[PDB]
Amino acid sequence: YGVVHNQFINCETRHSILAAIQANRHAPALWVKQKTYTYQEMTDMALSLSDYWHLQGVQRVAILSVRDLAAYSAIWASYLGGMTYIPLNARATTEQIQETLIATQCDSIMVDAQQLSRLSSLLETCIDRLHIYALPDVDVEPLRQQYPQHTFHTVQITEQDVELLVVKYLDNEHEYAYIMQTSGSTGKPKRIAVSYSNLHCYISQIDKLFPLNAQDRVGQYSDLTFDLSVHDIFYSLISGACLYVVPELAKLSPAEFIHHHQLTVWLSVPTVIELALQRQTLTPHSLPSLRLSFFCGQALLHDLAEQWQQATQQPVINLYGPTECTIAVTYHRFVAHSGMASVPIGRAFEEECLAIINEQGELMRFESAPEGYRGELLLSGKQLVKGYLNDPLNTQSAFFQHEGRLWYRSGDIVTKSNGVLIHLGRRDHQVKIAGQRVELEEIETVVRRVTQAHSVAIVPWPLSESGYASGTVAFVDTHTQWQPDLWLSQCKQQLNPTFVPKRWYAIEQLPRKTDIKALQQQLASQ
Ligand SMILES: Nc1ncnc2c1ncn2[C@@H]1O[C@H](COP(=O)([O-])OC(=O)C[NH3+])[C@@H](O)[C@H]1O
Repeated sequence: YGVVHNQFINCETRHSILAAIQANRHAPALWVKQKTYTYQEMTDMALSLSDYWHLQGVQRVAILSVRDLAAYSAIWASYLGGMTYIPLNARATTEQIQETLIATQCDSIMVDAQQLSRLSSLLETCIDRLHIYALPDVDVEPLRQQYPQHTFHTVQITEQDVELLVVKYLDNEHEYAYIMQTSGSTGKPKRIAVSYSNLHCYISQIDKLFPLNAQDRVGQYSDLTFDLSVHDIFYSLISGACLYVVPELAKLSPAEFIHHHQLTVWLSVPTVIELALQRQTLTPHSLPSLRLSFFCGQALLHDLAEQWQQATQQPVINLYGPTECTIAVTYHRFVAHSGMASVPIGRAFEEECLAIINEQGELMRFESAPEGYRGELLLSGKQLVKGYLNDPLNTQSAFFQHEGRLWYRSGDIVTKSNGVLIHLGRRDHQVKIAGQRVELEEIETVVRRVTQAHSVAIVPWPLSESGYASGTVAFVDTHTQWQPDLWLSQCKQQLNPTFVPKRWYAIEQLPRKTDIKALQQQLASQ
């Protein structure tokens, strides 16, 4: 034998997930609608779907099922199999779903028994052959007979050897893991495709800063169309923890849900705190099981975070980031003794990811920016997506190159204070309405079309004490024929119900660019 001086042999996060599944095969992985499923049972369903899709040559699967076993089965199946999932909004119309399938070139849909009625309306008008997937408990026979122009696949659940998990699998970290959609100013949705490496970077950051163990119980509050749900699902999975799906009819009682199931980990928009306070459920020490509370999506007010922390007596974490940069990109542990009015959004998981550009147009890396520096936050790094899917115009305006790396204009205005970022607002009219992202211009565009009005303003209203808007109202000019029943009827076909204006005003003149605050002040007077 020859004497040898050296040897060299040619995804860590994916490995951790596969290992977690093996290590906790007999443990509960998912609770949904009064049923519990172990890691082994979820693995059997997931790899059965995944194997079948591989043989079918499916890459993208749309998911119509919501808050149901079939949705989580398909999401695990897509992840384990290196495929791309596309969650469909629970209140999307037939037409909106068609637009999504077309834009994402997807002809495969995972359904369940609760969605068969919506599916039927889709199948009725879609001319192209769709491939419909369901678990064996779903009776697809009548629809199969009724729609031979489409194809229905019942996938049998085979038992799967979890010992084989690590070798039975994938080497395109740049393939898309999921595709989200968000509000576009013209009513055409922007689509955001998030890669495996985007997702793996995020999960690895959160797992190392805030590690869970297999005894943890993770809430799944957010809709699957909102990327917070991606956090819930994969955070639980990498930890071998149990994910608890919040039933639709319990989203309005979050504190009771947490206490009822003794949840140890929670993530939602901070509106949830206000709601819990309104229902008189947030008394001190009332939530002892909740050891990690994350909030993302809207400005976290100090007083809100304080009241939630008194209930849990445990850490509260502010998370910030847009869907375009994979869930959250900064974080800040809430400090009760900060004496500030809002909770900072903090600092990035990874250094060299943030820059601020001021009104002069000077780009400044976060590490170099001085105390008090102010301007628009720019994002970069491994969590940033390539741009918007098939939308070069929006990509060009939001994404740009600068000395080697791709930066993204968040639109968020921040200040650097005492070494952390404070979120001050936005330069545009993107807002959250009841916790959901929307462009006020998308609503205005729809209302303009439907009313044919010359002048239109969309105003977030009413506002809570924290400044969170639960709805919108519309102002139209006094020259358009007043037909608010007809207007309402048409808006519901073009906007999610959350965004449809709940109150309509015919007003002689708008206060002035439209002064949204003045309209808010006026509305407060009645
Ligand atoms: N912790 C926080 N504080 C203040 N604003 C936040 C925030 N987290 C998110 N936002 C706002 O939400 C926008 C992104 O909304 P989104 O629906 O794309 O994604 C999320 O909320 C979490 N991925 C950000 O650009 C920012 O305006």
